Amino acid sequence: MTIVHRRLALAIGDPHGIGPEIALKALQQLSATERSLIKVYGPWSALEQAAQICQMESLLQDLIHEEAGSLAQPVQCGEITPQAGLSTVQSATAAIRACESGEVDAVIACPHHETAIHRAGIAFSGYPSLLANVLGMNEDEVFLMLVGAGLRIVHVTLHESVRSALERLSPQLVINAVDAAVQTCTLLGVPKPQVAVFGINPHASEGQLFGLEDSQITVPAVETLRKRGLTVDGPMGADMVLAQRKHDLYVAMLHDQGHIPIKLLAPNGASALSIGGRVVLSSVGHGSAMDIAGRGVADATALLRTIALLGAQP
Amino acid sequence: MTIVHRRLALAIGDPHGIGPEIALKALQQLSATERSLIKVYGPWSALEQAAQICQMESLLQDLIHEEAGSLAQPVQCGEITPQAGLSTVQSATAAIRACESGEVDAVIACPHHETAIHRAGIAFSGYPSLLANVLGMNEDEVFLMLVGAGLRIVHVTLHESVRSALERLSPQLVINAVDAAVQTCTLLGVPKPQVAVFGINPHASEGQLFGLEDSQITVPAVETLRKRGLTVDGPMGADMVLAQRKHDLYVAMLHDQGHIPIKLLAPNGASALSIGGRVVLSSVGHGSAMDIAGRGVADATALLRTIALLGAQP
Ligand SMILES: [Mg+2]
Ligand SMILES: [Mg+2]
Ligand SMILES: [Zn+2]
Ligand SMILES: [Zn+2]
Repeated sequence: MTIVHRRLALAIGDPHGIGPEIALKALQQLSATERSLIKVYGPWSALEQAAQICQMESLLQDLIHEEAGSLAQPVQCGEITPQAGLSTVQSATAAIRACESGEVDAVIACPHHETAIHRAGIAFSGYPSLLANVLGMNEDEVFLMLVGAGLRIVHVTLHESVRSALERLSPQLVINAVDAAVQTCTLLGVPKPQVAVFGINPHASEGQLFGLEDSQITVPAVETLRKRGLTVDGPMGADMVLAQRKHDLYVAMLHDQGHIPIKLLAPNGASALSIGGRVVLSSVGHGSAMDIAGRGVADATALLRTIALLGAQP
Repeated sequence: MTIVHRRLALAIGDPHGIGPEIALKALQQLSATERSLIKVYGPWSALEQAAQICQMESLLQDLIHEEAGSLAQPVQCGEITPQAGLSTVQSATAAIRACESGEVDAVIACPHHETAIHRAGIAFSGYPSLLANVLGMNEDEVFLMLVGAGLRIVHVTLHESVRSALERLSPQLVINAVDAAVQTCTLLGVPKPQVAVFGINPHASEGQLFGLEDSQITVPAVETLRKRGLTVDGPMGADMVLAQRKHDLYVAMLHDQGHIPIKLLAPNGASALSIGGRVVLSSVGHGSAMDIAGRGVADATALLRTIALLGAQP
């Protein structure tokens, strides 16, 4: 019934795509008390346009809003323009900053269009990087947690070569990913999670038979994490421990270790959470759908599912 | 309901464990015609013991058998003894040799006890090594293919550290794994399979953005394999390609890339195939269960499932 139990920022994404419309459709479905917890970031001109189209002008007067990503000309639904790409980033940047300052507790970003952003002369390799940028952090102090089909898997390393990942793996890096993910677990509604840590090597090195990495890295980190009062198993072979399915958080050492389970078990309904400082940012799982922008075809299911996940009750 | 469509060798494993028992229980379940296609390798003294226990002396006279791993003293159920470890290897070695010479078309090995084998002074790091040894092959020509829930995944590297795996990965090594696995696919009943190759790095390096390894190793190997008239896709991100579920054989670069999907989708029903030369050897998916040996309560389902897989029709 009630799916929003905390303050959230909602950036409307590309103002020429379906973002604005699906924002309105989602808010419409919430209670009045729930809407008052969602602050919207984006050009008012685009919410106005979407509202006239969907016939939801009734809803704007009940809407908490902050102008961001203002445009210099009227909205053009369906069109890829540099100005809409700038709007996209400006709005998401405004939402993130509201989270960094503590006005809200998490952020959702409606769909962006990669080309739009690029044609504005702005570098963009996904939400993990953007968040790193806006917060003043190295990209490897922001972690990606995938959530899908009961699995939550945080990744200690992400988009780099296996060798490069192995060379950067330290006890401290593992610890950071876990504390970041555990804090994120509180938000998702699991205050005291059971955590499993993957081995770097097959069979978590099987003592030291298959390498020293786990002795040096995952084993020390698990002991440090227990001393701080965390319920932690491992390191264990990622295959073996994942299969048992008795943990609320798995910790993956390498991209593929976490990405394979999630995409196999949840090809259609997974969330990608970028975590950094206090900020948890999740997309919706779909594109901006330029061809149907303004045409009343896109429903807000995926956004509502993201809101529900980030807005869970303690 | 006929599951055996070719000649097989069945090595009964540790004669003190549940191997002999589960051999008898599985053969019992077959037709008379089917039993005549399964040649049994092991000490007769242990099949005698198991038959009295399971009340299947009726079955022995209709059994194709070759003495191998004879004992010098009576069988002792439940006991870990060096002589039982030697028996184990001798009998599996006898079955493999029947496959190399072409008396049979594949081998199944009932459970071994690793300690027993070790106490006999015999080096043993799993079936891949044994088979390399007996056949006169380098250990890096012998590959493990996991089969479970429709997925067939051969591994280019296996039980070693990630670094060590990356350091030996070459175009030629990938090629060998594929040709070994393709030949094995014929046996399993997929004569001309569609092959997908995993990337070494996330997103198969995304060109060269996440490392050089894929451009040096998987990309050249896929081209060499196509020119020889094989239907091969990739390299692709293991997550992405696995998710499409439109290939008869996946090629994993690293242990975990293949072991995670299999143990997630099939925590019981996974078979492990050691491939070398023309010889395909599969374990049963469980240990020798010394605690229950002689008690007559061991389930032959896993063995029957292995027989069905290796005895497939086409
Ligand atoms: Mg493993
Ligand atoms: Mg490359
Ligand atoms: Zn990725
Ligand atoms: Zn293994």
